[PDB]
Amino acid sequence: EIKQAVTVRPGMCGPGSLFVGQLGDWTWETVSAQCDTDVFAARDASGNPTFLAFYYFRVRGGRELHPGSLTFGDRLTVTSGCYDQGTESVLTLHRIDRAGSDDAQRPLDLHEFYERPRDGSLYVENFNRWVTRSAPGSNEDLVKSSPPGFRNDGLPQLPAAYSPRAVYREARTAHTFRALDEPGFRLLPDTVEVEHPVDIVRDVNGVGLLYFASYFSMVDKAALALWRRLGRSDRAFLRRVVVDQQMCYLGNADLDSVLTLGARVRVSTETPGEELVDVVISDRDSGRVIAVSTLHTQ
Amino acid sequence: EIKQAVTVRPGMCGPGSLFVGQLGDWTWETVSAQCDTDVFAARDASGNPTFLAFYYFRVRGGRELHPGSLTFGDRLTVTSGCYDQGTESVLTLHRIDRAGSDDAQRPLDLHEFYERPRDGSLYVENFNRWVTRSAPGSNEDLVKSSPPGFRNDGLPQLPAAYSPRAVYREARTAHTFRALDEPGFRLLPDTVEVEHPVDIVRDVNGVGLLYFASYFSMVDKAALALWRRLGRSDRAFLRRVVVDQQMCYLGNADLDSVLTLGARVRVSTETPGEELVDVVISDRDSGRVIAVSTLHTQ
Ligand SMILES: [Cl-]
Ligand SMILES: [Cl-]
Repeated sequence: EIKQAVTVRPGMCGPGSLFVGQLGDWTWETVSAQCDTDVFAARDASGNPTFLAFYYFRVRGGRELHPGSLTFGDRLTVTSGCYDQGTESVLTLHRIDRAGSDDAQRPLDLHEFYERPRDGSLYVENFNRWVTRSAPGSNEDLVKSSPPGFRNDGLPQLPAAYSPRAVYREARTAHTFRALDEPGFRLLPDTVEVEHPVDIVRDVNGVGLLYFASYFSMVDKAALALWRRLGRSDRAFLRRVVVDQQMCYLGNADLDSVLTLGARVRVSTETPGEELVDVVISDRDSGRVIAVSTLHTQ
Repeated sequence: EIKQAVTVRPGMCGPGSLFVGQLGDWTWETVSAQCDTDVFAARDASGNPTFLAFYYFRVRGGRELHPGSLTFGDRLTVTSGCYDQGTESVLTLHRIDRAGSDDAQRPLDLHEFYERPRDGSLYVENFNRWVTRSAPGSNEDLVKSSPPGFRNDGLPQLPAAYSPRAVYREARTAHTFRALDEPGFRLLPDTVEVEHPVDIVRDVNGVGLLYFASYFSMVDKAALALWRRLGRSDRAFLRRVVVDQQMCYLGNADLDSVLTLGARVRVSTETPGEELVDVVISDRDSGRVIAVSTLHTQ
């Protein structure tokens, strides 16, 4: 496992997608270190660039520590490592604690991540799958790969129960990561449906796909539209606390697409100001759901 | 001076502002290392957070190497160091070469940066000034500072001719970094003027100011509007080569501002497809020009 001391920089915090962007770069580094392949320059046998695409992404914090807690110069301890998911994919976990936290030097513990998460630590799960394009300049119909050098044989095992697959399968079906039958919540009747042309000035990565962190900005763009429709103020929006968020990346899209962003919310009937917001990103033209996200806020 | 081996990551390339975002984080690190102060957590004697704000920013490359050249997994060598600009500000330079480039291990050379820049290296100049807010939650009327611990006494001297001040003074007056009387260019008659409400989902940093790299996205948003008005295609826009770009940050803005982005272009009468594009960002409500940028493209 990889432990690092991190002081929070402008390029990894704030109300945008910079933190999630840093998290994914750490993911690519941690896999490179544990899987004997340079993930950044990865190509298949043929010479085709192969990308370790984000597929399932979770960030879980709490009141004591969440992404909105991080400010310039915060001292953090980050512990990272991969878990075996076979030859075509890999799960990467990252734990973040405030430096000099009680027990901050803890090693990665699957039981802690999946069943006993502590208020005051941030837990990150990135389930990634190697992909290539099926055709130059197309971002649709990407094809599963495994770069020749990729080695999952050194990695620790994950037990069947902690499988990200069961998690994301259920989310693609239900369009939420939190079952509608969860007790202690009531749906609100206002929803929103926003058109979003791909933003080529902002949304595009260095290999001409939609950048994984842009999905989090698109999701927040929908949350904002629904926030506003509820009457609420730009100001209180920036005060929103996100204690948990899950994202499934079902597809990418060509750079001329017009996407649709739909959002709904359930309000706690147990705690005031606790809310579960569901966002679905569709590419209506290809009949594809390309993303689903649930956000647990306060 | 600080030399690093860098492999290009998703979080520092592409047609957005991720490269400039990485450049500024390197700036804050390099000053922290050469000036005996933790720039990330900097505060004045009073306890007030003090920010090493970007004020003048230049990225100069060329055909052989420019920001659009960088792709995932590119091996680079980066050399960084600061130069004395007194007690309230500091100039940071970064040179970027392809790793195993001829002479890539070169030390920083002011003569090379300012008068003999080589095709095949990227030269970055960041002139930064320490500032604090004048009032909580206000992004206007920021006030000059120097964190108690800041030390410029170890740093190398810059000769009067290489002064970023003369450069940026002239740009605030002329609204371009390339004098209108430059021979070998003809102005085009199409210009554009776009309204841009501050984007709170994207544009905001972890201390609630407009993030310095967002200015580059706002500038590109104006370049795009003018690009399109010239008839041109989203596709050719992504093929634009930027061989040089300068930015002056005259102010910040409150998070409810509606900004105006104006753009014009001069076409080479010496080379086809060589163009100089000028963008001015105004906050009409406060009567303030907050940014000016010139881009030399191909
Ligand atoms: Cl990406
Ligand atoms: Cl900033």
